[PDB]
Amino acid sequence: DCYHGDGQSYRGSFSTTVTGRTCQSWSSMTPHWHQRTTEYYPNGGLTRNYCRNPDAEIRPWCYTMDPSVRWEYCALTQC
Ligand SMILES: O=C(O)c1ccc2c(c1)CCNC2
Ligand SMILES: [Cl-]
Ligand SMILES: [Cl-]
Repeated sequence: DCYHGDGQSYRGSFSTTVTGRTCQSWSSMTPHWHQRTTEYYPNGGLTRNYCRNPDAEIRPWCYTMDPSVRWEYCALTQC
């Protein structure tokens, strides 16, 4: 799947970064503590560890399960 524009409306299930890393679940503060949660982004579709763009980034992204890599853009292409 691909995203349109900045991907703020992307609701797919892709969960892999541009370096092949697995996205961290949005509801998790582990390994990375953060504030991109449904509490603060109720319209963001912050579901499981799905690639999302809740904060008007240029493209969908996620926190990563690698403790040494906080966040990355997802390996999704623009439509
Ligand atoms: O972890 C953070 O403080 C943080 C800050 C800014 C941005 C992200 C994460 C994700 C991408 N959008 C900008
Ligand atoms: Cl989209
Ligand atoms: Cl920001």
